[PDB]
Amino acid sequence: PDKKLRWPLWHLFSLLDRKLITDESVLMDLLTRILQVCTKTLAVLSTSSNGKENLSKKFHLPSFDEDDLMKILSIIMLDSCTTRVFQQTLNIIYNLSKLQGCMSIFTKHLVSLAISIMSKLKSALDGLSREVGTITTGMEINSELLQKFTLPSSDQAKLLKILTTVDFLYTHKRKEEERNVKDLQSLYDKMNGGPVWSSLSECLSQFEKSQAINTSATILLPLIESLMVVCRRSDLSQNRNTAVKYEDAKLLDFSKTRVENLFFPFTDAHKKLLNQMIRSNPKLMSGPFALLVKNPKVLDFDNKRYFFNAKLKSDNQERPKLPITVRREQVFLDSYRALFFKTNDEIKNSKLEITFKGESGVDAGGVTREWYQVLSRQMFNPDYALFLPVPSDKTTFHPNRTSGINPEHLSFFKFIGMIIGKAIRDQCFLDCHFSREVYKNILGRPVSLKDMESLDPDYYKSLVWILENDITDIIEETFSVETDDYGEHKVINLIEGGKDIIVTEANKQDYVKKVVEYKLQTSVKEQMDNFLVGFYALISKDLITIFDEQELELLISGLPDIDVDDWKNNTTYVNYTATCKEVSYFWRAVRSFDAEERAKLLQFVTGTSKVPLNGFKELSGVNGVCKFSIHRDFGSSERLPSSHTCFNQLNLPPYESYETLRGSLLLAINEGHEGFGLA
Repeated sequence: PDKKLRWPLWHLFSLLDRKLITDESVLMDLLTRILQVCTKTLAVLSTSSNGKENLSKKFHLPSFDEDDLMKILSIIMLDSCTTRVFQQTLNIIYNLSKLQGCMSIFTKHLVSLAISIMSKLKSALDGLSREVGTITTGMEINSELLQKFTLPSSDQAKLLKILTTVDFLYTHKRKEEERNVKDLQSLYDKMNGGPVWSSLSECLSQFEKSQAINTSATILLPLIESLMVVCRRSDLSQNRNTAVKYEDAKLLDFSKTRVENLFFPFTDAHKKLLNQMIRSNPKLMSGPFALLVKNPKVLDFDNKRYFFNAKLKSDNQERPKLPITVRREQVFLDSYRALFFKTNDEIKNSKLEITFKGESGVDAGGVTREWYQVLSRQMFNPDYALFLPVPSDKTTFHPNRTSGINPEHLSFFKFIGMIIGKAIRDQCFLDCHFSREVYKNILGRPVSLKDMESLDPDYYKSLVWILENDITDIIEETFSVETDDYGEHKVINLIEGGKDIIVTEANKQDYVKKVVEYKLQTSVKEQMDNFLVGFYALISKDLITIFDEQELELLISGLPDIDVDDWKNNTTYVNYTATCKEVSYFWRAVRSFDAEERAKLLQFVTGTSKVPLNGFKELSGVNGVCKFSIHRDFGSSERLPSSHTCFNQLNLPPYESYETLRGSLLLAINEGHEGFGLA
């Protein structure tokens, strides 16, 4: 019969495979529009007719063969689909899927297409990535090689559409939890893949080592989208955990690496090029690269601040007012009582209508710029015990467990809690410092262990011997941490049986981490949380996670500056000649090193900012004066260096030459958490 006369529908399908047609949008668009209706009901009808099925015997609901299914999606790889044809071909395929006996055919055809297509790429990609950095700077590239990447009738767009539709089939509607992400991995795995991904790394790192008039590293934009589509749902979370050692070599073997260990190992060897694409087209964070947000480590500081700015709240309508008449001698309390509840939600929408006592409008408006600075200077208010100047050093302020004495400290925290956000709400650089532990209370992170050594040797010395050498249950040291409560020093049971349970070789980490947590978390932290409550109220926790505990300081205090000569001369060497000749090349590269690169380094050995003045010979820490002295320590000679801001101990395991020490120091400064922190 051929079904041509026994079913009207097949007539239309017979159109699809006619060269005379399918070279136009309207014809394809209109035919797809028509098919959108029958298939919509066709899927509904049979699926909706279980017991009262008296309609299939009337219309003869067709049966779908091999060529009944392949024909619908044979055009998704055609040279005519626009961004209207696809948006309906996808819906056609989805609606048709619900009919029995199709999903297997769909998947088999899709993987066949994938294997068919991902073989011309490598035959061509090798051609391109072998050209970059092979002629000169100032020359051009034979368009024919680029002619295969530029036209919308390329191959990449197909390699993106195919994966898009696979996801949509296994994504659209249904339940994400009900999904079966596991098998999704296999389908791409069944695809040959591999070489294409691995052969791409030799093209996305071939622009950082050359220059060209064409340059334009955006040509390989399509793929990179797909390479993120593959990882879009795999885990992209908790797989980043690595570090341990500094590799100091690329290699980039990407044969298979399954499809869940392809995300984080990739995107690291290529960080310079990736970063220098957002700063040229900042709109590339709401689409193609939208996923990178879940990899904070891979985004430098500058792009992060901008991406934070535009998204922040650019939807308001000016600020009505803020009639506050502080006399400039009370400030803090006058505002704590005058701002009462100035539309907390829209409290941001209030300009500072403040004059010192009788002054006028000069040097433009917003002269309160200094008002905040003096506020910060007056925020500490040494008379009040709301904080402590970090007994370890006056340069910073401390949670000050004795902050509960102040009768009305509660409302005060919210004021400064939201006021600090106001400076963040604007572009200000008020000076403030609270040391790493205080910052970590904001960003979701547990307390650190090594901080005790430098933050407060007192209790670390109580455990300095313990955790090594003498940690053999020789001492008892019943569990639970010493408790100060302005009275009876009753050691409060950390665990349910802290007093009864001893800190044996088994109860090591729990007791140690909770004792450390008690100092930094069981303190006025609850009262200081009031400072966070307003800050959290003003800005959501998710809105700040893009940064880390280390860079929140730089957000608060303007990017600090630093010279070279003072740090070059005001130095000290212990069993060392200031270097092995390796720090020397880094000593020169410090000028090459970015201010952020330099600035972060100071935080590693001090963690306070606030350039000490006097030429770095003024190193007032715990002893009032210090001089950071490099130490050899006869460590592993390849392990990452270390230091202690208590006295700027500093360290340098003997390295060899360029690359090794350079990147080791780079990682150390970028290490932040999991190094001198939690670890």
